[PDB]
Amino acid sequence: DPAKAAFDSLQASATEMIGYAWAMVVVIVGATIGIKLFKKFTSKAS
Amino acid sequence: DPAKAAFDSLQASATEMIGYAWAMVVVIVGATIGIKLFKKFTSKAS
Repeated sequence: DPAKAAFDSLQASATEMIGYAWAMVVVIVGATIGIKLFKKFTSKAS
Repeated sequence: DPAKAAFDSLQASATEMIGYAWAMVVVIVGATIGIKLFKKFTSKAS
């Protein structure tokens, strides 16, 4: 009874945090791959 | 015996009292174990 409510609130907080994490990852990985492709295509085009 | 009546009343009181004590212990122990398990499972799940 008091414990069910507690667990429910914890799960909700964790769901929001996973949401923020996905947002950050996208921006960092975007940059990394961007730079990689730039270096690659510039050199092949000569 | 002058004392026979006295002993019977003691017997009766003791029976009732044992009854009350069992009720209290259940409630206290319920709480204690409840809190313990909450702390344990929350941390393992995280």
